[PDB]
Parts: sequence; C-alpha cells; structure tokens
Amino acid sequence: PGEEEERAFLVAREELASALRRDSGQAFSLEQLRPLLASSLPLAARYLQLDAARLVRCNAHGEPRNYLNTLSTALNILEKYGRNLLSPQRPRYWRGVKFNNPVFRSTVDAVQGGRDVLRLYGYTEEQPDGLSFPEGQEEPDEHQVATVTLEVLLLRTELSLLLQNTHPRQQALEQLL
Repeated sequence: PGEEEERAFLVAREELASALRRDSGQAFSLEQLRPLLASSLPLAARYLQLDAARLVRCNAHGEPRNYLNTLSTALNILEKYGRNLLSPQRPRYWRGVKFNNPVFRSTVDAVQGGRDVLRLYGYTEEQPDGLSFPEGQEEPDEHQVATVTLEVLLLRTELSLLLQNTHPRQQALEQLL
C-alpha cells in the first residue's frame, strides 16, 4: 500500500469531515468518496472511530443479502443522527435518544453495536430508557461528530456497493463472508 494512497486517504478524510461541518446535509459523490472507497488500505487503517470489522462480523447472521441490508438500514439512520447534530438548526430533542421508539427498534437496535455508535457521537449518559448528552456538555463536539458521521456514511456506502455487486473488492470481500 503506497505513500500516495495513504496521503490521499487522509486528505479525503479531512476534506469530507470539513465539508460535513460546513454543510451537513450535502450529498457526496462516489468520486469524492473514491480516496476512501477504492483504496488498498486495510480495514483497521480506514476506519479510525468505528470498528467496522466488528460491526459487520457481529451482525453476520444468516444470508449476506439480508444482514448487509439490515446493517445498511441501521447505518442510514445513524448517519442522519450525525448530520442532524451538525446542522445549523439541530432538531429539537437533539440531546437525547429514546430506545422506546418504533423506528429506533426496527433500525438502530436491529443491529448489535447500534447504540455504541450513538455513544461515539456524544450520547454518553445512560438514561432510564435511552442515552443523552451529559448536562454539562452544551454543544456537540463538531470534529468528533463529523469524523464519526463520515465513517458511518463510508461504511454504509461500502455495504451498498457490495449489495449492488459493484464493490471495487467485491470478489475478495465476498469470499470473507
């Protein structure tokens, strides 16, 4: 894995995290994602906040066409939590997540590790039925939220590519499953 690929990787990570801070609702192209998506960098080197290998491995129950979809659905909702925390107007209720919610039950809690991703955003205080930002913390940490959101987006993107039979490393990745 070369010097140029490693440098491109980090430049992309910083550029896209900055873009998410600047305008958290914008869509990103595959071209923008390329330096993070078609690189020869190992998994442990590409995901620095999420343990992406564990998120997949722990949920690798039954048929990949199904569990990759289940993970994608959870990641979509987790990516909206991060984009909303970065938005010039955060939704009301942004400070807390309630587990007793029908969408939450069928999405984020349909995968092992879903709640821990919310913790990485800053929802670190345990509550009777959910998680919240601690009272002493006034605002989200934009750098932390943006890097987590980008990794959630990237992993959703890779899983979507595998489901579309179009991942740059589709064959090697399918053998692993």
